[PDB]
Amino acid sequence: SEDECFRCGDGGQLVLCDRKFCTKAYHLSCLGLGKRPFGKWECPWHHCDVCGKPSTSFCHLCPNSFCKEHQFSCRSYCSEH
Ligand code: NA
Ligand SMILES: [Zn+2]
Ligand SMILES: [Zn+2]
Ligand SMILES: [Zn+2]
Ligand SMILES: [Zn+2]
Repeated sequence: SEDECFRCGDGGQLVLCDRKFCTKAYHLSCLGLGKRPFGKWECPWHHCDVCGKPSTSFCHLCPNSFCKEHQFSCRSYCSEH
């Protein structure tokens, strides 16, 4: 479990991803949630930043990722870095 939000980089009160082997953690506000998830929750690294479909290409520095239809510099990283 990472100790800093994968979206914003800072620490504090973080929620953890339930996908198998995902160590990524997030603030609620950085995800657009007001309360902790109420069942199995998968974090945004796993789904396309455009359409929400399962992602195939992944930023290693933040949860931006894209599916085949919508997919970066070089580990690969997106614009924010
Ligand atoms: Na994503
Ligand atoms: Zn955050
Ligand atoms: Zn995850
Ligand atoms: Zn997509
Ligand atoms: Zn990124």
